[PDB]
Amino acid sequence: QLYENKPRRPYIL
Repeated sequence: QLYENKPRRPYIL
């Protein structure tokens, strides 16, 4: 399975 992974980094902590 080909999927585009991108991490969600939180800005307030």
